[PDB]
Amino acid sequence: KPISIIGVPMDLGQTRRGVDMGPSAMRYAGVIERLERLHYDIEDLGDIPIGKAERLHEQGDSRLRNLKAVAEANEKLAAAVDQVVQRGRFPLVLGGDHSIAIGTLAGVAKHYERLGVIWYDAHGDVNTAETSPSGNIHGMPLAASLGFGHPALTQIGGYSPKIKPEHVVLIGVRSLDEGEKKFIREKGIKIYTMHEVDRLGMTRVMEETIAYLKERTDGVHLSLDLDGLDPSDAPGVGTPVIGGLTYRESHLAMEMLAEAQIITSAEFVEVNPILDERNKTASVAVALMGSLFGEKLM
Amino acid sequence: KPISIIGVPMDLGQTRRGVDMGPSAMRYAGVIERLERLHYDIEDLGDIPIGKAERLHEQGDSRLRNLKAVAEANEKLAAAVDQVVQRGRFPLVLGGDHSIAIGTLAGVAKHYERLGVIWYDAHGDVNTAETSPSGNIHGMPLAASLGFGHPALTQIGGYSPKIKPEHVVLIGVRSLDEGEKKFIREKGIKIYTMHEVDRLGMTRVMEETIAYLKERTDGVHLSLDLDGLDPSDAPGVGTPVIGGLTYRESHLAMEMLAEAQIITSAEFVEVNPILDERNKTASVAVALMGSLFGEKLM
Amino acid sequence: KPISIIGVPMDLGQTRRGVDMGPSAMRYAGVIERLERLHYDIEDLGDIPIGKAERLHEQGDSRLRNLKAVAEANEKLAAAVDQVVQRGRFPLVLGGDHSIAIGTLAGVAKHYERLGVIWYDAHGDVNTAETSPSGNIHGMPLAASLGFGHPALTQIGGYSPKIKPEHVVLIGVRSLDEGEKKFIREKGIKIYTMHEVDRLGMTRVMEETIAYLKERTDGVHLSLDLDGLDPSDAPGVGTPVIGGLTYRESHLAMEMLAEAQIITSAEFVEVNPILDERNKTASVAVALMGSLFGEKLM
Ligand SMILES: NCCC[C@H](N)C(=O)O
Ligand SMILES: NCCC[C@H](N)C(=O)O
Ligand SMILES: NCCC[C@H](N)C(=O)O
Ligand SMILES: [Mn+2]
Ligand SMILES: [Mn+2]
Ligand SMILES: [Mn+2]
Ligand SMILES: [Mn+2]
Ligand SMILES: [Mn+2]
Ligand SMILES: [Mn+2]
Repeated sequence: KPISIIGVPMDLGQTRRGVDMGPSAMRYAGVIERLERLHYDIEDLGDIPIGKAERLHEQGDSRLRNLKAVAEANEKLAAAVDQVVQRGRFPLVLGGDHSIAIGTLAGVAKHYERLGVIWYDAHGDVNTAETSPSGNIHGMPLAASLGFGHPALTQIGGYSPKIKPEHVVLIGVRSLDEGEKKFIREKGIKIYTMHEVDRLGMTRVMEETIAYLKERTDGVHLSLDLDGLDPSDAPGVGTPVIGGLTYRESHLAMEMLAEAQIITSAEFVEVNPILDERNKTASVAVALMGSLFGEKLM
Repeated sequence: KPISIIGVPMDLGQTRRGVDMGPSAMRYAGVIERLERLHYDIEDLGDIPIGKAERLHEQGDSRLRNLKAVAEANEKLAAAVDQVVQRGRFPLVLGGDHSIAIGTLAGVAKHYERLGVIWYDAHGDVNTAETSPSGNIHGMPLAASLGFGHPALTQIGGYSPKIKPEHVVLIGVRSLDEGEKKFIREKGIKIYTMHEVDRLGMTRVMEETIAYLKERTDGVHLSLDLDGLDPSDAPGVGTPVIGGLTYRESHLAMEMLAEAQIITSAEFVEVNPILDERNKTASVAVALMGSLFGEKLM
Repeated sequence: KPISIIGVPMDLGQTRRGVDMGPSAMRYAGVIERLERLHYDIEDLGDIPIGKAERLHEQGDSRLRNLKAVAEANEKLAAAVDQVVQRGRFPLVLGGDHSIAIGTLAGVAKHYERLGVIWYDAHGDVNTAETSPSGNIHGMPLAASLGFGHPALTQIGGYSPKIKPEHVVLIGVRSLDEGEKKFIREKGIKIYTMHEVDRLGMTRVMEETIAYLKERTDGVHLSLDLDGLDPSDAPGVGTPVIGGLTYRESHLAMEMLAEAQIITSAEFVEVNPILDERNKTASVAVALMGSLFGEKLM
């Protein structure tokens, strides 16, 4: 299936500037060339125009920083993504902080009876204005897409929820706020924290993950946050957490998903060139994209 | 069985100068002392005299750079190695780029009904003048040993092929040229790329490898290319490839081979002091040799 | 009946290179011109694409050299010949070593209830992998067509055998392997060695041959190997044998066949320009073809 790249230069979902440079950092890391080599009909639809956020002061919720700019950008993203899917193409969204997942899922989900989600991340991203300790919207996209949160975020695309909790699998988690641990526990979301990764091994985690979703979804969206990898492998992220997944574990995961042929959409987020070591993180993202799309060693 | 060390100061198999210093770097990294401690009768036969290759433009060799010099040095190596085996000693060859495998296997194979080969490397080294993208002979030793390539290389020692495809096991591969992928596929060579190492685990890979060769060979030659380890573990190599085997995985491999008692000859190649970090790579090689030769933690 | 020429530039059936130049040597010798003069609707379908054999050391059995390439080439030939017959034309096949008879007979035989065969040769070509003293497939086409040999050769065309031993007549034989003498003896194949040609005379041998086949077949294929003539008359052959048939004996034979009107298909093989004296052998072939197709002195 032909691919369509959409860049979302977003940084309003959090506070470290530079994550808005992720789309071009990955383009510069050679994402087009990489995918063209795999004989893909790759197309670059450019970037979603993001508006500058109103200053905190006259702005409404500190528990929902930059809500309007974030909500509007995601509206545009949802539309762009919706059209790509309608055109029969695979939407590959490049971020940008994780709050863009709200728009990506808003444009994809409407097209599936039961869309599953693989949330590759160090965080759960299931906070609300009530549970969020930062007010950073990049820490709320999964909950908002599950129908939990401010209507400005939950109603993107004119419908909700975008997905069901039983159709979500979290991988590489190692930093959850108390409210989030409770949310995960109660909504019954499937999750493999680093303990399970260390205990079971990435192979078993991926096998179980793929089998689980394949048995109850009709499309799977890969929401890959680069901070899911160890800061040593992916240094250029705004909210890094030590003791993460390795470069190899990430490739195996992508390779196993490629093989499974279950990934119907994807987004690579949180790449921040301004916090990286010579574009290393964008590079990792591009390599991981290659594996996801079927690149093989043999 | 007594060991005989033969240094092969070869760099004509590729383009990065310095890999000819590999033999002395490893000697300086303490190869003799290491092996003597395991109570071996270790002997150092010095180095094979390598002649400088004539100008590429003057002698015909571009898809086969330095063919004359590489072919003759390997002739000498073949003889030296043949004699060591005849004397009832184990030939431990220190390189030198990987093209020296052509001479080592040329002197060992004639002594075995079915010699097996474990090719520990990031590459397959199964290119021919036709498939080679570089013209570097260090990327052709395995194919040449299997009887595929220029006669100047396939006929070293007055016979061919030195080994059969079904008796070869590649491990750690993560960079194969298209022609090579096809070669491996068609010749039916057993291979464990990094995907299999990540998926199955080094223990499994080594168990399967040892059992496979043990069931159908009468001797096994270990051709260990230091670039099979990750560049962070083995930085001093001319053609590094990221996402490689770890220091520990390599020690386990060597430890399990020692245990199986199947390795009848070996060569440690691609050590280049001029691209290393304080002889780190020669050091890893020496350590790995200690394990191979039975060194144990307990 | 219109004629259709099909060149089969094959030399994989034996070891002397050059016999693949036979088709063009005969064309240059003027085969088209010769036949057009007899007012035939002659058509050249070009040549069958022949692949390059795989390395001898990687081949399955040394008693069946180049089996794959020889088997595949014969598959294409059988198809080409089959179609010619279907179009109501006479297939005239130009070789190429004698292994091509396997393809020719595979395309013709299916169209007859009882196809007879006249094998004009110094050899019997009835060897198998077991009885072959050379491993050369050009020494096995008759046996394989009789259904005896490797399935790769006996099953060309999807059926077997192509002919019955009682419908075969050998002429000019003077070099048979022991296994072959036994085969001919036991399968009860009719044969006129040079002893019979010297004792009875070519006229009697032909009279007897034509009457024998005419009484029990519905079509006769002429498999004329140029080495059936004496090396003085036909020097350009890879496996010459002295004391063969003369130029005149061969013309008489062709003249008596034309008269008999029994030949429904034919092939002229083993012409090798690289072992000839100024295209002398291709020239004899062409002349012989002229007589076969009715050319007369008066
Ligand atoms: N996307 C990262 C979210 C970080 C943190 N758990 C928060 O809610 O602020
Ligand atoms: N020994 C390294 C070889 C690398 C590459 N396949 C080449 O043939 O150039
Ligand atoms: N077509 C020539 C055959 C020669 C010999 N009888 C052989 O089997 O090699
Ligand atoms: Mn996230
Ligand atoms: Mn994260
Ligand atoms: Mn190598
Ligand atoms: Mn290598
Ligand atoms: Mn013959
Ligand atoms: Mn003959």
